[PDB]
Amino acid sequence: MRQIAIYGKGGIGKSTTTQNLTAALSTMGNNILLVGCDPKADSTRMLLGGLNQKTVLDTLRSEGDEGIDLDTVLQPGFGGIKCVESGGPEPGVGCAGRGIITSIGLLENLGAYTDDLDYVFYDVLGDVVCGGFAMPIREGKAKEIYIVASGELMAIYAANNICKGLAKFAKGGARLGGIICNSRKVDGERELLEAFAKKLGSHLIHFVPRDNIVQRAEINRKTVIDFDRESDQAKEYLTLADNVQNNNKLVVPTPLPMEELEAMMVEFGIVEL
Amino acid sequence: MRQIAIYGKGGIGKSTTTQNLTAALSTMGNNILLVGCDPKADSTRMLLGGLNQKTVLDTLRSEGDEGIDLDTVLQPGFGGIKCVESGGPEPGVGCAGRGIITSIGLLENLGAYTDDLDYVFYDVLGDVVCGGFAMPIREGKAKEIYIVASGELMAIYAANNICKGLAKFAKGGARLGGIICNSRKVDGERELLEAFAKKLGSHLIHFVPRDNIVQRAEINRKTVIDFDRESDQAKEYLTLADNVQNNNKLVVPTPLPMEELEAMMVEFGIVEL
Ligand code: SF4
Repeated sequence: MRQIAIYGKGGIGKSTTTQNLTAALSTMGNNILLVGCDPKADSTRMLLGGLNQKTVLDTLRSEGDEGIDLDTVLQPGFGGIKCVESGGPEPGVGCAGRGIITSIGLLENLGAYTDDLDYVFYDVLGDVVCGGFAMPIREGKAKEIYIVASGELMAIYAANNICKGLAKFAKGGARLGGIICNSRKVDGERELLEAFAKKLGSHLIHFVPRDNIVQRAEINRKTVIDFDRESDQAKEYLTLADNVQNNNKLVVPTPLPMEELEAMMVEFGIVEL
Repeated sequence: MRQIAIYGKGGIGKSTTTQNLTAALSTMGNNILLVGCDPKADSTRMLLGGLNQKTVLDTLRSEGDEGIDLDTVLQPGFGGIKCVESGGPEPGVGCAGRGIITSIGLLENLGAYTDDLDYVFYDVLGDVVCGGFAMPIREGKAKEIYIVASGELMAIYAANNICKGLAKFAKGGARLGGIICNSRKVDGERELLEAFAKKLGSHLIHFVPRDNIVQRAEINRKTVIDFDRESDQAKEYLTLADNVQNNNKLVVPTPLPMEELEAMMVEFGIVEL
């Protein structure tokens, strides 16, 4: 079973890409488990069709004593992807590290990690690279990490910080699988992300273009692969999925020093002096 | 002395709004302290003109046998605004809340909360409402909270969760000052957010329009007020500033039940069934 996590700054379509990537991968005869570990993102709604599936932690906190049933917290979606949302911390009190480990622990007990699974995906928040949101990596639940980024200053800064945390758990086998660029239609965006990925010791595994059909598919509460299998953007995600599935270039990332990261921002006009 | 924090989902220009708001407030004869508590936001770069000012935590780890000079971590920028960055956690290991605790404490010890300050602003991450990022509220250091949101479901979801933390610590004195809308140029955005704010018991403090002057200012390392004092968008931030400064409606918010928040999305066409 492949054990993948997607990290990245919020607000640039990381959850859209994860759901479209998993949808595309399911059409290749893959059994996929998707666990949302991002308390600001609906990581499964394009695959399930609703809004905000009942989360593991909300179920656990809810009134009553009866034991959780797997069917409560794991719902089948497009392509047969099993969909789970861990849920957020108790507002102002809890910690997402304990919440994420709590959800995974309970999923393990209920048998969600079935022997016929080809992939498990974690969609993890990447806006803070704290010990809590790194627990999927630290505990070896996710060994193969992909970072969604865009040609924006703090999106690349976030990715670099994720790489620092990722590098800290290299001994356990965690690797960077590659950078995924969510096109913000910035000039030279692909060139910049290719250069960033190269300095990390990795590669831009795919460039995901802006296409209005993604907003149309989401308005219809679906992934692009589901909304229009033969569309161009659907072929993009299929390329992305093919590249992930057959990716054999996994590395311990080498995060950029601050002066090199800032220099690259000047070089590609992201900031003008 | 006003003690204000700005929370919100990331990726919708919250920190743009924070830096432009404080800039606009400095033109009104105000002495302001600005503390970045958001590890994916360069919360001071548009007031200082550089990139990633040296953080309190980086200064502490590099500390020598001597102490620490306030000028190392606190730097004056546009309008005379004192600018500080806490710094994120050690990637993958640390808790971001302890970094925020430590930086505020260090600012206290070195006397940065001077008698002539009119405002201190905390630019706080709001993508996870954990115990760590609640610390400016819990610790009594931030008493007047504004939330940046847009007409997107998870942006309003995120604000609703922030309000749950805020209400939980009402006896400590923290209050919701209002919602600020960063317009994503979607239909009925202002109407939806005005309804959201009313259901919380608050109000929409200002509707901030999408405007390419903003991207122009920031690529040139500036706020809009600085980049073009006579700009239209500058006048918008000045109105926001006047609204915040004169705001006398601070409430304990009443967060919306899940079904009521989803209903609001359907009512305003944000979600189509
Ligand atoms: S470790 Fe991370 S998620 Fe947990 S409380 Fe600290 S900042 Fe929040």
